[PDB]
Amino acid sequence: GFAFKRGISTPDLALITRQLATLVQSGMPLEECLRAVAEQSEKPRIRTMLVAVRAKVTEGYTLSDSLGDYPHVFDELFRSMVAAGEKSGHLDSVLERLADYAENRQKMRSKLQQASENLYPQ
Ligand SMILES: [Ca+2]
Repeated sequence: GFAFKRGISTPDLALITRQLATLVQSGMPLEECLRAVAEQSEKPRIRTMLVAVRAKVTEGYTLSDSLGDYPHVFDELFRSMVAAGEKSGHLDSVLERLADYAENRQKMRSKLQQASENLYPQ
């Protein structure tokens, strides 16, 4: 009974984290923010995931706890940061920090991937 799951692409994580941060900072309810990010996704799997995260949130779970249903997508640091914002009343600010982080991660990582590819078939 071995299982294996992969997360999402670094740009896909950057997009959904930016969108969530944007919506939460505009003052819309968290559950409605999760709905909009899901409904705006081009990726069926991400829609399904965020529907599922939202479903746990509506059943009373914190965002951090709900994201822990997808540990292969949101790592311990990401979830820890969310948990910190929620425990402290600064989810809005932590999501902004997570969105900036994920964006810079995507950019840096994409560069390396591209440079690797560039040099290889040179
Ligand atoms: Ca920023």
